[PDB]
Amino acid sequence: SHISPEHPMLAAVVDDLATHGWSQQAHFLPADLVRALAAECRRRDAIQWIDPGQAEACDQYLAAMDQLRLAINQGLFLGLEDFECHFALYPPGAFYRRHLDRFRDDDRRMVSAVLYLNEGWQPHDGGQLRMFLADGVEHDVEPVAGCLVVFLSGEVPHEVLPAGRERLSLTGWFRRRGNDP
Ligand SMILES: O=C(O)CNC(=O)C(=O)O
Ligand SMILES: [Mn+2]
Repeated sequence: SHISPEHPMLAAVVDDLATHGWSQQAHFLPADLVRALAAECRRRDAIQWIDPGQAEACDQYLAAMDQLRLAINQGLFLGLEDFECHFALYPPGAFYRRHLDRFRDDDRRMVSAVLYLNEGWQPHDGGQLRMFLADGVEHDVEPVAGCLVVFLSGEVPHEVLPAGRERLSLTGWFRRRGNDP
């Protein structure tokens, strides 16, 4: 597909990355597309990297993230060559311990981006992404449908607290070429 879904202005995501190292955007994509992505997530659960030509919903997600790639390059000069992503479905009780996405070891992943897909999430459900920001500040993100979180991979440690219900997301990374051919 060649359709490009509606999304809020990317300039704000880029300014946030520059100023704070991270950005969060509610309703990043229209609700019908987010639901279609939730559906594809469940379909795949029943690593499958996502590429154009696999499903309509995914094609539209990639088109938007490609726009975000070009916007990031423009504003922050990162030389990002591509975006890789895949679905993730955490069973109730699953958690992800504190970690950094990019090690100090040349890792090509420069910027992380997670799109959440869960309708009707409540705080009793847990499952927040917890981000460890500068100055010892912590920030929880509830994995609410349509919510996009973007951050610098080498900079923001983060974890996922266990949820009481299936937790759906689309997780990815913008990458540089890197020094190894
Ligand atoms: O799903 C989330 O919110 C967090 N995901 C990750 O930290 C990851 O896949 O590396
Ligand atoms: Mn991570």
